[PDB]
Amino acid sequence: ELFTGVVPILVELDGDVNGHKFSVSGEGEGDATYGKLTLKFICTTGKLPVPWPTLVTTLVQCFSRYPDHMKRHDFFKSAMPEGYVQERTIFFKDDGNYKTRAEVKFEGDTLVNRIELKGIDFKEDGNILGHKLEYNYNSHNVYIMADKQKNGIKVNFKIRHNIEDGSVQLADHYQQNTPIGDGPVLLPDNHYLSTQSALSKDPNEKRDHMVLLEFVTAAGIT
Amino acid sequence: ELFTGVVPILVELDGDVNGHKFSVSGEGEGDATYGKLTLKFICTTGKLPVPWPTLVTTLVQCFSRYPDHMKRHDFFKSAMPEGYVQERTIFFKDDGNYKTRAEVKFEGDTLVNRIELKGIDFKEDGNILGHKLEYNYNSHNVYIMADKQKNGIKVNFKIRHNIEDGSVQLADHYQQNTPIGDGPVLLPDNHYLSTQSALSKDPNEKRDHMVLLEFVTAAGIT
Repeated sequence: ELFTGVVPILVELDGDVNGHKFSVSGEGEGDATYGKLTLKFICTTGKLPVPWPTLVTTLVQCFSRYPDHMKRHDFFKSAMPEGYVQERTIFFKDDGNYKTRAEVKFEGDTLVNRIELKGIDFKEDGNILGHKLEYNYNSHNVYIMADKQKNGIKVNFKIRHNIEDGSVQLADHYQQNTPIGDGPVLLPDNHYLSTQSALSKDPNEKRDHMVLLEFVTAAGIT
Repeated sequence: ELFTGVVPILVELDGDVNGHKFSVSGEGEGDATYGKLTLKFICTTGKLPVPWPTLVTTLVQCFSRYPDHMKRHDFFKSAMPEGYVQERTIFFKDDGNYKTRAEVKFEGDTLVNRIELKGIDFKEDGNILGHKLEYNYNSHNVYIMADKQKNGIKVNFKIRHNIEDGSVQLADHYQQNTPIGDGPVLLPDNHYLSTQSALSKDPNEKRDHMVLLEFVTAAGIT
């Protein structure tokens, strides 16, 4: 019943990529019934030092639509409201890597995603710091498996970012989610989330920002 | 001033792929100010014989957001309200092809897209008739150039459809748009539309349908 209607979402990120510090604030709404998300982010420290598309996966999988027959595999919602911790190591092929740690939980009636990100070893002339990424996103499947020892799940997937010249920059994701609370949680059978994302800009917004629409549905179990 | 706010959209398609006839009805709204589209389609003849993603490009580029400095290259809107004719030959790599003809124009206050589609040479066991396509969409650039002789434009692009096994089915698009009215129109310099699309399902809808969200912005001119 926490995810029954539209839920307000607040996101906050503090990062450092190669010595450059920035912060991002975001606000939106989620509807797990449709598996839809609408979020708007603003770089609150000026201009974002890395391309916006690279932060999409870091900037709330509890909003996925789990079909009724897959209800018992919803680790994300089952960990609420105490929330869970999401950690990732994102490896950019032939470039650097982001290490992130986030706590996602309810604070009042709002679902909050608080993140700290550290990126290192990025090439000054690569696609990321060189800003050679198109402002768009492709569709990917997010694989999930239970990590029983940790009372959580382990997730893995690969994102393909389109580069301006027509090629593609791969970003390998290694994710780990563990609950914040001390009680039992729902450990899933292997399945994946079919995720799709669309980026745009609010034509009236003067600040550096990204408008994100995302649809996510679980699949893989019959 | 036709595209000043949210405009209602009505789409209608009659098709035949390899001898199988079907019809699709769709309704939605467009906002050229944001370059956003929300459409909902229903197969009115039962189950769609081909995968929904293959019909996305066929099922209204006048809704693209043209930045102010690119205003004079908007062939699409400049052809309204008399509308224009859009014709395509879509070649599915190692498979068959769709040939489509559509008239897009205003009928009252609604923007109508009426299409006839014919597909042939499809392989019974290929990705299309075999339905091996994931229900999702990637981001692509739609290239545009003027066809002065025809008082229209010529468009070309390639769509990459994700196949369930992890590979990709390419679909080559060759497009031609000519005005329906007899007056002057705006012929653009070469530019492209950055197009992004997201597909979902209305969990309450019993009929075979596709919910489509699409964002389009013109770029390529400085």
